[PDB]
Amino acid sequence: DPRRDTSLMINERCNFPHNMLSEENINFIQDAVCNGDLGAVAALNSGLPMAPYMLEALLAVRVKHRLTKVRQTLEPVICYTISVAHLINGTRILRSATAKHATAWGPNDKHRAESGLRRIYRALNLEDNPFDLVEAVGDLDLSQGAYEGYVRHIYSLMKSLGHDVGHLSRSLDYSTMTVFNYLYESPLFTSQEAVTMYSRNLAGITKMSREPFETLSVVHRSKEPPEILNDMLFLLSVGRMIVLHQESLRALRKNLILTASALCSILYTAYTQVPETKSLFREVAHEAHALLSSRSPDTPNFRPFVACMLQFIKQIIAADVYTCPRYLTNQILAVTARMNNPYNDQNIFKCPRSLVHYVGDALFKKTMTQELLVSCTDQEATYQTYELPSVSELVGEGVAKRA
Amino acid sequence: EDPRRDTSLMINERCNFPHNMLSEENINFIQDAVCNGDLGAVAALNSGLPMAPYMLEALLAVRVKHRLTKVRQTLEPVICYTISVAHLINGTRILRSATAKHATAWGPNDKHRAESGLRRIYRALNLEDNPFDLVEAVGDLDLSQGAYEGYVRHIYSLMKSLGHDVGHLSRSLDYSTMTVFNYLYESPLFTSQEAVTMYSRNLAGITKMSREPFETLSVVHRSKEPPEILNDMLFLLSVGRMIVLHQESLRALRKNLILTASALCSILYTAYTQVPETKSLFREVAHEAHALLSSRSPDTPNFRPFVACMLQFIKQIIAADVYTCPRYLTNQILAVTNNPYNDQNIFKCPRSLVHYVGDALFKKTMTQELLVSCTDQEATYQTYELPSVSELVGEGVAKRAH
Repeated sequence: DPRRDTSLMINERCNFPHNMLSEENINFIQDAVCNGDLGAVAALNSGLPMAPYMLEALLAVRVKHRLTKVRQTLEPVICYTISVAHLINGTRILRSATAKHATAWGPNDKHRAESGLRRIYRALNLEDNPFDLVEAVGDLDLSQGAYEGYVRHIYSLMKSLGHDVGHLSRSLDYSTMTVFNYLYESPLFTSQEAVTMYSRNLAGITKMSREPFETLSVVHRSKEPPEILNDMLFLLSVGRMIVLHQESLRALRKNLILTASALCSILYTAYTQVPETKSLFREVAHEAHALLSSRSPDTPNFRPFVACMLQFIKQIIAADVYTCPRYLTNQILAVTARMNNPYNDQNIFKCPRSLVHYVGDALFKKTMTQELLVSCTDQEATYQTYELPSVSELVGEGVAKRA
Repeated sequence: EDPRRDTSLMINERCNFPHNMLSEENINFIQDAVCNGDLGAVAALNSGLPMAPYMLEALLAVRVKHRLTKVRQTLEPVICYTISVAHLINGTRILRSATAKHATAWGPNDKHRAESGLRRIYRALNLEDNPFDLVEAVGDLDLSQGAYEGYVRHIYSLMKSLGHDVGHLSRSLDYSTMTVFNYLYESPLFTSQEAVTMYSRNLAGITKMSREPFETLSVVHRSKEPPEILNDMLFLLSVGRMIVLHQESLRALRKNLILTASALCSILYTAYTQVPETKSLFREVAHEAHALLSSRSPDTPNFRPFVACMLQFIKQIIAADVYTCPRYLTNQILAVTNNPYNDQNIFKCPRSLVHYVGDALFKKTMTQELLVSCTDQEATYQTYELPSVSELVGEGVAKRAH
C-alpha cells in the first residue's frame, strides 16, 4: 500500500495535478530543472501540508546550467508554478482530510467511545458528560483553547488510570507523524501501535488514500481506555491540523495573487529585452490583472496565468539573452540619472525583425520604478522612489545601434 | 606543473576570498553555510574571473545547507552580495596586473623584432604603411572599438596576401581554452593551434595571477616570420580589448553593488522587524548602505564594512529560529490592510520592550508597486506605502505576553 506507508510517491507528471498544465509544459519544467532537485519539486507539488512561509523557504529550485542566462526569470516562473500545483493539490487534500475526519466514526463508533468513556468517568467518580468529549472530537469549530483543554483532559484521565504518559511517550518516536504533514503536531500517544496506525492515517491524507482513518476502538472493536483515549487524541489533533491547513491555503492564495503582480513586473524587464514577445507578454499582464481584480466568490484559478508565463518564457529562452531584472533596472537607473545603455549590448537586447509594431509607441508600457536608501538616522531610513520612464528611448537607442 | 597558467582550478585556503576583506570567523561562517556542491562555484566566482556583471548575476546560484532553510531568503542574498564584493576586489587586482602585462609584453627589442618582420611583409607587398604604427597600436589601450577592428582586419588581409587562407586555418582550431578563465575575451581568428595554446596560458595567467609576462611566439622562438608576429599582434590587440571591456565591467559592477545595497537593506529590514532586538545591528547595516550611496569621496567605494555588518546581523537572525521570507511577510502585511507577527515561527519577541517594540522600532517605510489595470497596450502600476508594522508588531508582542 504505497498510499499509507512511509514511501515517497511520484506519478507520471512529477506530482503536478491533472488538468493544470499541458503535457508540453510539464515536460519543459522537468527538463529545465536540475536533476538533483526533481524530487523536491515532486514533494512540494504534492500539496504536503505546510505553512506558506515553509513553502517559500523550501523553494530552492535550480535550473540546469544551460539555462543560466534566464535563471533570474525562469526560476521565479517555475517556483510560482510549483506553488500553484501545491495549492491545487493541497486543496484536494484538505477537502479529503475534512471528510475523513468527519466520518472516521459513525453512530456506532461514537456510541462505543462514549460507552467506554462512561466506564472511565464512573470509575474515577467524575461528573463529566461523556457525550461532550466524543462530540468535540468530531468538531472542527474548536478554539486552540478548547483543543488543548480536551487534550489535557485526556492526559489526566490517562494518568488517573495508571498510565505513565511520560515514560510511555519518552520511549516512542513521533517523527513518523510529520513526514507528510508539516502542520501536524503530535500528542503524546502512548503506544507504538497507535503511532504507527495514526502515522498511516496522516500519510494517507497527503497521499490521497481512499481508505477511511483507522482508529483503535474501531479496529479492535474495543471500549477500553487505551484505544479510545488515543483515538480521541488523534481525532482532535487532526482537527487542529485541518484548521491550520485551511488557513495556510488561504494565505497561500493571497500570496500567489500578490506575487502575480510582482512576477509580471520582472517579466516586463525581459519583455523589453525581446520586444517581439509583446503579444505574449500582454497575455501575462492581463491574466495577472484578472487574478488581482477577480470578483468571483469562486476560488482564484491560476492555470491561465501559469500557461501564459511559460509560453512567454520559452520565447525569452529562444532569444539567447541574459535576463537579470535587478541588474537591468539598476543600469537603466544609473543611465537615467545623467557604454552604459544595457540595450546597446547584444547579450542583453534582441532586436526585433520588424520595428513598426514592436518598439516606440508600439512598445507595451509598464511604469518602472526603483526605490533607494537616500538618508539614514538612528531612528529612520528614508527611501526615495525613482521613476524610469526613459525605457522606451533607451530601447530605441539599442535598436538604432544595430543599423 | 605551473598551476597559474594551465587549465586547473586554483582554490586557496580562503575559498578564493581576497585577503583583508572578511574576518576569519566570517570566511568560516560562509564556507560552512553553503551547500558543499556549490563551494567550487563560490571559489570560482570569488576569484574575479573576468565577466560582465550580468554574467555574475546569472551565475550566482548559491544554495545554503538544509539546516539554514529558515533564513534562506535573507542569508542567500547576503552571501551572494559578499561573493560579488570578493569578485570586484579580486577582479580589480586582475585588471591592474593584466594592464601591466599588456603594456610590457614587448620590450624595445621585441618591438623592433616585430617592426622588422613587418617591414619585410610590407616590402614584399609593395605597401606604403609604416610598420611602426601597427606595432605601437598593439601596446595601446586607447583604441576605439573602431580602430581595433580595423587593425585586426589589416592583419587578416596581410595574412591572405601571404597566401594564408585565414578561414580554412581558423575554422578547425579549438578556441575553447581561451575563455575558460575569461568570459570577456573575444578571440580573433588565429592561424595555428600553437598560437591558441600559448595565448590560452596567457589568459589563464591573467585570472590566476601568474607573475610571468605574456608569452608571445615572436619572443619565445625569436622569430620575425609572419605567422609568429601576426598572430602575436592579434593576441595583444584582442587582450587589449578585453582589458577595456573588463574595466567597463568593474565600473558597472561597482555601481550595481552600491544600488543593490539599498535592496539588500530592504530585504534585511523585514527580518529585523521579526527579531526587533537586532535594532542596533540593523541600524549599522542601514548606515553603511547609506554611506555607500551618498559618499562624496573620490576614492573607490569600499564594501567591506557593509558586508561585515550584514554578516553580524544575519548571525543574530539565524539564532532567533524564525522563517525569514521577505516577500511572504510583505504580502501578508499588505493583505491585512491574519497578522504574521502573531506566528511564533515568524516573530521573536524581545525581552525589553521599551527599547525595541513601539516607537523604539527603527523605521523604514515599506513601499510596494501594484498592478491595478491593464490594456492591450499597457500594464498600469501604482505605488502604495504600507501601514507601519509598528501596530502589527506591537500586536504580536501582546499575544506573547498573555
